[PDB]
Amino acid sequence: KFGWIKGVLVRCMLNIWGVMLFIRLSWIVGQAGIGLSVLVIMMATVVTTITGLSTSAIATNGFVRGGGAYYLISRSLGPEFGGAIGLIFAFANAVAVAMYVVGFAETVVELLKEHSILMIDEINDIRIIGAITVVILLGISVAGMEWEAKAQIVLLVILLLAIGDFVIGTFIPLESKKPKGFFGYKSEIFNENFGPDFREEETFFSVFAIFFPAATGILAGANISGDLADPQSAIPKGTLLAILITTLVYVGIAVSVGSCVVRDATGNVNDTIVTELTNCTSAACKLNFDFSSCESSPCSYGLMNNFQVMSMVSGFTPLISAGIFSATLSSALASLVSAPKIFQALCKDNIYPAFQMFAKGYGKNNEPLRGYILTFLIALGFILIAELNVIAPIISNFFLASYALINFSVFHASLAKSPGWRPAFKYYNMWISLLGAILCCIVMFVINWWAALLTYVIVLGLYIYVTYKK
Amino acid sequence: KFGWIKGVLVRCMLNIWGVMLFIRLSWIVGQAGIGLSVLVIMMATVVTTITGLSTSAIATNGFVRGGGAYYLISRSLGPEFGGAIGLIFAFANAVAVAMYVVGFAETVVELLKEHSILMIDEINDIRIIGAITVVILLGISVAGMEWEAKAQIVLLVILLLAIGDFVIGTFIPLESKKPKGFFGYKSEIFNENFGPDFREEETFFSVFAIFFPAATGILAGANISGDLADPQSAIPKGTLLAILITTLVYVGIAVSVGSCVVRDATGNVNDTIVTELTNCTSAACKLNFDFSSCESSPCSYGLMNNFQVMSMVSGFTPLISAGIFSATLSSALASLVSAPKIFQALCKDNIYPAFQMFAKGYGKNNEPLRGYILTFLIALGFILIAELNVIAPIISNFFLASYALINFSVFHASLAKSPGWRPAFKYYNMWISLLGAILCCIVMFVINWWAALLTYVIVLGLYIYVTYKK
Ligand SMILES: CCCCCCCC/C=C/CCCCCCCC(=O)O[C@@H](COC(=O)CCCCCCCCCCCCCCC)COP(=O)([O-])OCC[N+](C)(C)C
Ligand SMILES: CCCCCCCC/C=C/CCCCCCCC(=O)O[C@@H](COC(=O)CCCCCCCCCCCCCCC)COP(=O)([O-])OCC[N+](C)(C)C
Ligand SMILES: CCCCCCCC/C=C/CCCCCCCC(=O)O[C@@H](COC(=O)CCCCCCCCCCCCCCC)COP(=O)([O-])OCC[N+](C)(C)C
Ligand SMILES: CCCCCCCC/C=C\CCCCCCCC(=O)O[C@@H](COC(=O)CCCCCCCCCCCCCCC)COP(=O)([O-])OCC[N+](C)(C)C
Ligand SMILES: CCCCCCCC/C=C\CCCCCCCC(=O)O[C@@H](COC(=O)CCCCCCCCCCCCCCC)COP(=O)([O-])OCC[N+](C)(C)C
Ligand SMILES: CCCCCCCC/C=C\CCCCCCCC(=O)O[C@@H](COC(=O)CCCCCCCCCCCCCCC)COP(=O)([O-])OCC[N+](C)(C)C
Ligand SMILES: CCCCCCCC/C=C\CCCCCCCC(=O)O[C@@H](COC(=O)CCCCCCCCCCCCCCC)COP(=O)([O-])OCC[N+](C)(C)C
Ligand SMILES: CC(C)CCC[C@@H](C)[C@H]1CC[C@H]2[C@@H]3CC=C4C[C@@H](OC(=O)CCC(=O)O)CC[C@]4(C)[C@H]3CC[C@]12C
Ligand SMILES: CC(C)CCC[C@@H](C)[C@H]1CC[C@H]2[C@@H]3CC=C4C[C@@H](OC(=O)CCC(=O)O)CC[C@]4(C)[C@H]3CC[C@]12C
Ligand SMILES: CC(C)CCC[C@@H](C)[C@H]1CC[C@H]2[C@@H]3CC=C4C[C@@H](OC(=O)CCC(=O)O)CC[C@]4(C)[C@H]3CC[C@]12C
Ligand SMILES: CC(C)CCC[C@@H](C)[C@H]1CC[C@H]2[C@@H]3CC=C4C[C@@H](OC(=O)CCC(=O)O)CC[C@]4(C)[C@H]3CC[C@]12C
Ligand SMILES: CC(C)CCC[C@@H](C)[C@H]1CC[C@H]2[C@@H]3CC=C4C[C@@H](OC(=O)CCC(=O)O)CC[C@]4(C)[C@H]3CC[C@]12C
Ligand SMILES: CC(C)CCC[C@@H](C)[C@H]1CC[C@H]2[C@@H]3CC=C4C[C@@H](OC(=O)CCC(=O)O)CC[C@]4(C)[C@H]3CC[C@]12C
Ligand SMILES: [Cl-]
Ligand SMILES: [Cl-]
Ligand SMILES: [Cl-]
Ligand SMILES: [Cl-]
Ligand SMILES: [K+]
Ligand SMILES: [K+]
Ligand code: NA
Ligand code: NA
Repeated sequence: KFGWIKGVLVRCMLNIWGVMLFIRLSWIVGQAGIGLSVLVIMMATVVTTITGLSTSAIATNGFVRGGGAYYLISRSLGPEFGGAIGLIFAFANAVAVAMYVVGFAETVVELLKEHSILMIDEINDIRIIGAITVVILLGISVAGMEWEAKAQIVLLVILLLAIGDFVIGTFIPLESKKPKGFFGYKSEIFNENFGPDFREEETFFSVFAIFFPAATGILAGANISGDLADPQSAIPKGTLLAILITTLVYVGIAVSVGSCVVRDATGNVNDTIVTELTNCTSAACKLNFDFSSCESSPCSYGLMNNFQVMSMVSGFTPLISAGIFSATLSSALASLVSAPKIFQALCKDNIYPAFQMFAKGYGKNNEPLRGYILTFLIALGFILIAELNVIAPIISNFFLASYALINFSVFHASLAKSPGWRPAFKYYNMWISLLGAILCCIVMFVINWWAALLTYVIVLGLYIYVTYKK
Repeated sequence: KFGWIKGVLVRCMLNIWGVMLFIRLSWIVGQAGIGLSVLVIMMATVVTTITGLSTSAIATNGFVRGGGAYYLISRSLGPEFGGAIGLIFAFANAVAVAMYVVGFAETVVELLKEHSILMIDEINDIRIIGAITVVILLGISVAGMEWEAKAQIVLLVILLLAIGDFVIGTFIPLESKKPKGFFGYKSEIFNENFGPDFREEETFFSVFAIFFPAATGILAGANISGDLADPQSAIPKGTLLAILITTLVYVGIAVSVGSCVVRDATGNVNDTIVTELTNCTSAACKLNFDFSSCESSPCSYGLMNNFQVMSMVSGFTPLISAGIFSATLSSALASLVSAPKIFQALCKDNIYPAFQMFAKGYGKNNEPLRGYILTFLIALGFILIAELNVIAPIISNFFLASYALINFSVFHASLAKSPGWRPAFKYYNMWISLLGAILCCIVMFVINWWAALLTYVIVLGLYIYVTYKK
């Protein structure tokens, strides 16, 4: 089978490290400050850590036999909690597929813009590339899965190499890169970038909703709990270590990109300030550059305007593009196999008879082709809207709802003293799980109150329907 | 004992008819349109009608013995729903006391301003008068309750006389009243006032939130269900007829004041337009008055600026002041006797052991003096804030919460097929109750999302605590 490392840690890191690490973290650091983005990352880390503690408590309760995160949750805490969590998580993964594919397509379109290869329009090209990508990924999922075990390590190595390449690039200031920002590690840039600089229609929690899908993916290790040799011990430590490593990398990258790149920058070489005019207080002014004229007009570079800041900073640019592709495609593929399997397992249990027609599977491996079609349609529908910053809040809402369900389910089972609930995890507390559920609920209401209200209305309706069923 | 007219209908109408009907309905008609105010009244009427159907189902379920709405709810529908509903309703009545007393104090200060009798400040005078009024009302509730049976009829007669006096006043246009608006029943004024004219920080639901406490008070007939001769027949028809009559009066008054008084008006006599300037399209311009110059400056008269439009329109001004006092004081007294009784009944059941110290009662009639002190403190604290337009949304939030609890609890009992749930009401449907609960929840999030979220988190915490208790 799979050892704890290759079965939980690698998959969790690959699912967590997705689209926001490379093409949105720098923008988040620009919009907030360095310290305030550290606060955002810490809040997401607290949410995912409490959810991971709850998930480990679920894993340590019961028997090894049985695979899938929905299976463990349903056999541990109630048909009603199992069904609600499974449905919400399946929808969350289905829309996460779209978010990751849109990030990949945006990166591809940005790379094509360098060669001036435009087919119809930037948004239209993003839509076309996303549709092609999701079709290809669905074909890969339904046809080729034996290569996945060998490809996980390759993708993780490529992503780590891209991260190291960016970190190396931050330590090599270049004169050519200076007009586009990236003056190197300077105290002036750190001082300027420490405070928030939110623009119009940008707040702390909008940026948090953009970032939060980065922290998601912690349930990748539990999704193949059956495939693990010792799921009761592999899942807890694997998930917790993956959360720790990804959070440390996020914090380090945020601080580095905030301390090495200015918020606003032009892209023209002959912008130097030989004689200071009125003693400009900007960090770029102290670095012999004049970006004061940029803020009046639209800027095309800097933390606030360029989503490919990390690609620019890195010494070997195509490695980062491979890293972006690796991260986005790995996360999209992980979410594209998690949702159909969860939906099929939910339909086998016949929790909702309306969805029972999706229980049919085809092939030797019992592939949920009907479920695959449903998740493909959901992902495609969310790809026809081709903005990462509008899709990401939806991902945040649904993953926060799933995490609140998991935390509240374990807390309610501990409080009710359910006969089948006796977790063996040492670091699980029912009150910390309740705190995590409350935090997720409050955060998802703060991000978007009506979307959250609709989510809870649906969740309560499903819970009541399953509770009172024939 | 008490019949359905003097025991349900009269008290329900007296509790429903309060501060808004007299000092905020004209302002609501000004802010919204005539049609939009009619829509507001219809939405409130739908909410209260569904809640009344649920309450009638509760009343028809069970046995006659036992008094108080909380008693019927708890005996019919669980200890958990009963306790949550009782606590939320007690808090709602405690803050409604403050709302009604603040409205009375605002009317008193407005009357005193005519004689230029100012003690400290308008807000400070409102606060002082409200504190004195709530102290006197608490003393009345503690000591004198035998007069109340003979006082309900007198208060209702006075209020109806005030309503009729206003309606008569609308039919007697006067030259002296014309500068302050009130040009009589004219088609020009109706056409102008039909469309919304919301000001800054005023929306449909903020106006709805301000109006909604007017429609509340439908459970006053149920709070003395023990005192009724035949509660299972007295409560349903009495409550429904009271809702119908009050809604018809609200609609008629709204249409009348919108069709007889202009939105903005000055207060100076020599404002006449002998020759039209640029063919002014305002209704007042067509009525030989020039209020165009008023819109640039702050206006002191009209629907938008005067809260005592109905007092001005009526032929006998002191009668309306008696009507305002009668309505406000009757509703405040009803809430101030409902809240302590419900809290004491809740504390007797020992649903929440933290509140058990409030179960003690003094006197021959077992007056909850400890409970009276708590509601007096809550009302006083909400009187220290002396704006009706800010207290009223809180009242809307908490009464909508109580109504959603009642509707959802009866729907859940019907769905769960509880052993003690077998309502005899012919016009009760569980799906209509569920729709009413959903409507109340959605409306209370629309009015104020974080207040509604806090209320529902508290309600869920209470429900879970009672469910899993020793
Ligand atoms: C903004 C985002 C942050 C969220 C803010 C709110 C965070 C609030 C978080 C709250 C978490 C609770 C922390 C209590 C810690 C006590 C430690 C202890 O030893 O107690 C002990 C007993 O004593 C108790 O039972 C604890 C009392 C819990 C009551 C909770 C109120 C909060 C509910 C919601 C408040 C709503 C707040 C809104 C208020 C308007 C432990 O209990 P036990 O039973 O012995 O455990 C054994 C179980 N076992 C046998 C299975 C092993
Ligand atoms: C704080 C207090 C105030 C709270 C109020 C706040 C408002 C919150 C409101 C919360 C809403 C909760 C209402 C419960 C839902 C109805 C459940 C039900 O009746 O099932 C019944 C009917 O079943 C059906 O008729 C069809 C099943 C529909 C699935 C359920 C709703 C899903 C909502 C999402 C839709 C997603 C699609 C839309 C989005 C794309 C089951 O059949 P039965 O025979 O009647 O049961 C008897 C069984 N017994 C005999 C064993 C007992
Ligand atoms: C997508 C969907 C996501 C859903 C998640 C998102 C929603 C999350 C919603 C979460 C709602 C919060 C639930 C909390 C549960 C209560 C804890 C409890 O049960 O009793 C605890 C005690 O607790 C106390 O002794 C304190 C008093 C009661 C606690 C507070 C309820 C009021 C909530 C705040 C009011 C503040 C008022 C402020 C006024 C200004 C446990 O004590 P025990 O002795 O161990 O119990 C033994 C019982 N047993 C033997 C059966 C085990
Ligand atoms: C929030 C989004 C919606 C939430 C989920 C929707 C949940 C809907 C889920 C399931 C729908 C229920 C289907 C009923 C069939 C189930 C079996 C059954 O009970 O038969 C029923 C047939 O009743 C009907 O067939 C009428 C259909 C009712 C649909 C509306 C419920 C309110 C929706 C609100 C939408 C608000 C929209 C927003 C408003 C602002 C028979 O029951 P009964 O005979 O009537 O009971 C008599 C009891 N008695 C004997 C004591 C008198
Ligand atoms: C999906 C179809 C639903 C149809 C049924 C419902 C009919 C439509 C119902 C209500 C319709 C109301 C439309 C908006 C009109 C303005 C309202 C307003 O006052 O602003 C408020 C919200 O409004 C917004 O934030 C605007 C953004 C659009 C969100 C719209 C409500 C979604 C309802 C989702 C329904 C989920 C369940 C769905 C059930 C099917 C916020 O104003 P505020 O100033 O921030 O408040 C602060 C208060 N304070 C100042 C005192 C602190
Ligand atoms: C305590 C336990 C019990 C649970 C009850 C807890 C109750 C909650 C307590 C508190 C809730 C906060 C109340 C603030 C009132 C502002 C009103 C307002 O402006 O409306 C807006 C406020 O929603 C926002 O988006 C604002 C978020 C940033 C502002 C931050 C201030 C502190 C919020 C820190 C709060 C977290 C505290 C710590 C938690 C981590 C909403 O309208 P909108 O955003 O324009 O609509 C967006 C729609 N769209 C996305 C489609 C565009
Ligand atoms: C924003 C949304 C607005 C609407 C929600 C507003 C809050 C609603 C507040 C109160 C409503 C009342 C609870 C809901 C209906 C429960 C009915 C039920 O199933 O009973 C069950 C018990 O229930 C429990 O054991 C604990 C309750 C957990 C319900 C959790 C759903 C989480 C969704 C959270 C989504 C909302 C998150 C809230 C914060 C935003 C089963 O009971 P039984 O089978 O009869 O067996 C009893 C055996 N006994 C007799 C021995 C004990
Ligand atoms: C998850 C762990 C780390 C506990 C964190 C709890 C609090 C310490 C966090 C949760 C919500 C955070 C708040 C969320 C929103 C804001 C608004 C934010 O204001 C801005 O948007 C920037 C305005 C400006 O300074 O220019 C200031 C930080 C603050 C108060 C945050 C302060 C820190 C808070 C209270
Ligand atoms: C893969 C990630 C997640 C973990 C590994 C982290 C390394 C990629 C980082 C951490 C410390 C960094 C080093 C910190 C200090 C330096 C010194 C710095 O200066 C030089 O040695 C000479 C530079 C030159 O002239 O080229 C060169 C980059 C380097 C090795 C950095 C290379 C990249 C390092 C090893
Ligand atoms: C992916 C993660 C796990 C590894 C990356 C973490 C570190 C390699 C980065 C992140 C934060 C960076 C620090 C951010 C700020 C500074 C201040 C900087 O100070 C100056 O040189 C300016 C002072 C001056 O010369 O005047 C020294 C480099 C340093 C420590 C950076 C060193 C490299 C750090 C530690
Ligand atoms: C039996 C009846 C009472 C059922 C009512 C259900 C709907 C017909 C009601 C419920 C919510 C109402 C809506 C609540 C909020 C608004 C926003 C409101 O916006 C404005 O204030 C526009 C101001 C302007 O015209 O300048 C317009 C009315 C409307 C759509 C209302 C239209 C009628 C709605 C949909
Ligand atoms: C909640 C209850 C109190 C509502 C009762 C309705 C009456 C108060 C309204 C409904 C019809 C109205 C009547 C409609 C028509 C007229 C004719 C009208 O004739 C005149 O203009 C006489 C002029 C004058 O007397 O100087 C006098 C008002 C009056 C009686 C109105 C008086 C007030 C009435 C009776
Ligand atoms: C407490 C309530 C139930 C008492 C009943 C209310 C009626 C006495 C009021 C409310 C609406 C009023 C109506 C609102 C608008 C008009 C239009 C108005 O039209 C004209 O005057 C046209 C003449 C012109 O301007 O040339 C005639 C009076 C009338 C029917 C009003 C008659 C008196 C009404 C019915
Ligand atoms: Cl991501
Ligand atoms: Cl996840
Ligand atoms: Cl009122
Ligand atoms: Cl009421
Ligand atoms: K992720
Ligand atoms: K009322
Ligand atoms: Na990834
Ligand atoms: Na009254």
